Amino acid sequence: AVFEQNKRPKIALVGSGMIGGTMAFLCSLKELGDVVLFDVVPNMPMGKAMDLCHNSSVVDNGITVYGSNSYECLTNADVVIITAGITKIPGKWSRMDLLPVNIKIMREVGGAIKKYCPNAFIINITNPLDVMVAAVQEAANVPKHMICGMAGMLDSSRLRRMIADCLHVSPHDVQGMVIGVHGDNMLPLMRYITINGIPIQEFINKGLINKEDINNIYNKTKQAGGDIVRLLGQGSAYYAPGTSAILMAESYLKDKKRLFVSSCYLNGQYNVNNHYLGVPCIIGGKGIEQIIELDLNQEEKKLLQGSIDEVLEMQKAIAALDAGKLEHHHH
Amino acid sequence: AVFNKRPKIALVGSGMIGGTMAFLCSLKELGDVVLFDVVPNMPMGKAMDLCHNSSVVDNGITVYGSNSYECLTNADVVIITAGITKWSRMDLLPVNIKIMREVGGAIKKYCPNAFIINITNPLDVMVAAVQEAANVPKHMICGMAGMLDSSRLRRMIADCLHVSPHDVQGMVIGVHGDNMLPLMRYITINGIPIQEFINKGLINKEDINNIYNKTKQAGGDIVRLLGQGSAYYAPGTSAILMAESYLKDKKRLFVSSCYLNGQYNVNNHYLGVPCIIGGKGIEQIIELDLNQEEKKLLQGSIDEVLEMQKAIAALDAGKLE
Ligand SMILES: NC(=O)C1=CN([C@@H]2O[C@H](COP(=O)(O)OP(=O)(O)OC[C@H]3O[C@@H](n4cnc5c(N)ncnc54)[C@H](O)[C@@H]3O)[C@@H](O)[C@H]2O)C=CC1
Ligand SMILES: OC[C@H]1O[C@H](O)[C@H](O)[C@@H](O)[C@@H]1O
Ligand SMILES: OC[C@H]1O[C@H](O)[C@H](O)[C@@H](O)[C@@H]1O
Repeated sequence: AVFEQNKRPKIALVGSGMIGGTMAFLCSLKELGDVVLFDVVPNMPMGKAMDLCHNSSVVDNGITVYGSNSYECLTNADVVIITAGITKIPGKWSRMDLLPVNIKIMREVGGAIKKYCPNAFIINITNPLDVMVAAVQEAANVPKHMICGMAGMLDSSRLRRMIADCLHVSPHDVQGMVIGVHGDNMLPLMRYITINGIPIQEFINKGLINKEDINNIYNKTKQAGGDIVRLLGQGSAYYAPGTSAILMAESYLKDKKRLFVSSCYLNGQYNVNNHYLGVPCIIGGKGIEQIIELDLNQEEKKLLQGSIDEVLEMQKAIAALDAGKLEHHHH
Repeated sequence: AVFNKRPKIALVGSGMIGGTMAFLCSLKELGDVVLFDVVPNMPMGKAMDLCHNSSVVDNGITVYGSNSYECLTNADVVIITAGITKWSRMDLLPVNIKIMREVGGAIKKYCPNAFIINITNPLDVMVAAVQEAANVPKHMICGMAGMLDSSRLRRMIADCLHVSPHDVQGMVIGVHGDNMLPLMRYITINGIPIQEFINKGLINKEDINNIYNKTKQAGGDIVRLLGQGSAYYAPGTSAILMAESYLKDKKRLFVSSCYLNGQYNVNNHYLGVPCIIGGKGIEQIIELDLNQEEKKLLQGSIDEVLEMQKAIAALDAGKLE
């Protein structure tokens, strides 16, 4: 137990790499709560925590960030945000080349949650997002409404930024959603884009944006993650992903009831049967408080089935792995 | 050029500290940002991520990435983190001075009215190189280190006394290095001298001496724990708060490396000293009434500045050219 007892929320970051550090920085700056940076790399999270305790002093608050290499640091966590995983193959892009490895990490993490903080609200980030969140849930056995995956907020923010830059309006007033799988089949819902509730079609008809811009933004949204990977040279995005996850955690901690496209457990909704998918939901002090079911048209249902199939395809790969079908002995 | 009403902040160097400061500009809505670096592509990747971040937090702050010094055009503030870094590696200083003079030349050409903050050590050497090539007023350029060191001192006193860091005043002056001087006599708790807390038994002199040493050892402690790299969160935020004080004419007091013309018995060199940063740059340099022991300790930093200037001149004059 690292969290010294006090009034503040206790935020446990399982994974202290690029995104974990970003999120700890945000907690310090926002005075959101005390933080533990947990990692398997020895001492590295203690170095970042020390830097971030200094940062709190820079901005005149006493938020404490702890570093830990022990799962027992999860004791009394109110929120757990997971970025744990192996993210590069030794010797040398897809959100799936390391699934066999990271599925096992997700199950150690889930078991740690079950043991040390079974009542926490859990946000997963580790890719492939929609099946990794399920792996955590099964190992942790937390209620379905107390766990989700961060992806839609990030994908939606990229759609919204591009519309905003095109129209010269604040992103504050661009409503936009990307649903489905956090992957190649992600579905930017171009029909549901609004400018302060005004359908984007009205702006199309006025000549403020044209159908070519719309089509390019649809494509660029799906490509944004890979575009960032290519430019960075090493690793993937971490600023916008960390802030997206932290806003979701803040909505839970302060009962804001804000709406986030998040990977949620569905049984019935969206033609999804007992697995996760990026859909609009409401996050408040009771966890996932509402799942909103859009009135998608036939074309959109067709596109969304591409996302659902991508998730199902991944479930079967995981079934095969767990069943031992993909390996054999020397003999 | 890459840059309206918003302030424009140029970040020369797009490593972790540079990205941290760009992130702060997005979160605080402080101004539009350009991440400059000599590496291709990487600053554009970070800028793309940060443009998405602005939208995550519902604002339109724009971060650009560039490999051309022309991106400094119309910058209101320039924060420099460029340079090559690692016994003694003074052999790297000539190339870093070359880099600094390239930046200063770009400043002279593209944003001569900017307020300039340098983070790359040794600050007296590197700040001067920029200033001389840029030909900017001495009150419009400084180095960041004192704010970082002081924030570390303040944090440790705060943790010991169980009071908010908001209410711990503390300063670390001199040269950022093994001769930095935490002024333990000037520590106050909302203006109350720390000695009153010593006499009352709330903190003892063993605690004080330990904190004096830990403040000097903090940067290396972090390096040792990280394995890779060094601190960048508190350093980045320290620099941005100095830039914000200039941009909003806040007149906040920071220990910064300022050009001295006789204060602290220093002439024509930069040293970490308390100063006031406002809309006119370095508006005031505060001269502390240091006692005898403190001036003696401060002399270690002053000797370090002067010894380093001599060594640099020796290396340059030894070049076959
Ligand atoms: N929309 C989304 O969901 C997005 C997801 N991501 C994903 O987030 C994940 C993390 O990204 P980064 O932070 O950049 O990677 P990173 O490699 O910087 O950090 C991952 C950390 O997890 C640690 N780790 C490994 N096993 C662990 C365990 N059992 N417990 C705790 N920590 C453990 C590693 O030591 C490493 O420090 C990746 O899978 C990445 O693909 C990235 C961007 C967006
Ligand atoms: O991007 C071009 C088109 O692609 C998809 O089919 C979307 O449903 C449509 O709204 C979009 O305009
Ligand atoms: O500033 C003078 C300092 O000298 C030494 O470091 C002592 O440990 C410290 O207590 C004293 O204040």
